[PDB]
Amino acid sequence: MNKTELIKAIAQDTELTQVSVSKMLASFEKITTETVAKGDKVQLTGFLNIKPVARQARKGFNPQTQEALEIAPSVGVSVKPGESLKKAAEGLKYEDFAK
Amino acid sequence: MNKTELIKAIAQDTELTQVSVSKMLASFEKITTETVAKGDKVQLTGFLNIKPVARQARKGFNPQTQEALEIAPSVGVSVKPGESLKKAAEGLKYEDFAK
Repeated sequence: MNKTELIKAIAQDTELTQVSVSKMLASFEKITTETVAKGDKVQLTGFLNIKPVARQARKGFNPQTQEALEIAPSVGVSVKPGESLKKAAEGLKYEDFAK
Repeated sequence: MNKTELIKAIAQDTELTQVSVSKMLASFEKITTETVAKGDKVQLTGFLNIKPVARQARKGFNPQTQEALEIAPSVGVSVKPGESLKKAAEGLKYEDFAK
């Protein structure tokens, strides 16, 4: 789902075994966190075009998810991949997608 | 930009030198293709949550309406990263998003 997914996956080529792969996971935490915080705006080999946002300290969810929402340390990230990924989604889970 | 970004940046810890990362680039082509195509629905260790949006629509009625009719190889990958990436976006994009 997460560590199983890409520590296994990418170890197939790079990350060959436990030591290389384990670096990779702890190294993508470092790939972005530098970017998102200051350098957020990015494109990553047709795999990750990062474009995030805040919305400051409004703090006041609603009248339901008790005094909350995710608003005081920014808001989230909005990202677009494609090209490679794009051609992929074409034909394999897709006939359930247009009907 | 694409190659220079990943190869150097992520090589700092994992991807030691050209051999290591270089596998990781040609392999990220092989990381998604499987998923995006059929398994598109996915989360990437709190980095990349994939979810496709198929949209071409065109079977092939005849050389007339425009060879098409109904549903086709359709897609552009839509992705939302997670609280870890935007946890970093609580700093500097956090700020000037404001206006």
